[PDB]
Amino acid sequence: KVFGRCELAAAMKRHGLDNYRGYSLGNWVCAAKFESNFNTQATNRNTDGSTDYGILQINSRWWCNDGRTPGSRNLCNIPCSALLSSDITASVNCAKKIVSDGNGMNAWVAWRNRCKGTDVQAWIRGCRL
Ligand SMILES: [Cl-]
Ligand SMILES: [Cl-]
Repeated sequence: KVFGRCELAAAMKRHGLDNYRGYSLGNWVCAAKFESNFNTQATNRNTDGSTDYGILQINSRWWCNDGRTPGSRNLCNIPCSALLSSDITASVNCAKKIVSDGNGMNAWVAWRNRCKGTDVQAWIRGCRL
């Protein structure tokens, strides 16, 4: 599923990501835009052999099992395919674990390089939330 910007903002806020661990909603929408272009089916191989999955490009080295990543912890206890569903619950629940583990949203490379320090609240402007 390719989400609309405001459609994704509303789903993220329903799951409680708005100001989760201090990160306002626009941070999460900005991160999803540049990680996946709002596409739940997005998959991208990483240089280290792992793969990133779903709307928030969650990585198979630590967080989900895809059966082909060597160092694979599966800390969210899910198959990586679960992160590709039209329902974003699994991705949100796993992202909450990731963002609570020390470096916050810096775990998302696209967030650090393209959202951090910018006007992230632009990503929810015009949305009825
Ligand atoms: Cl929209
Ligand atoms: Cl992509």
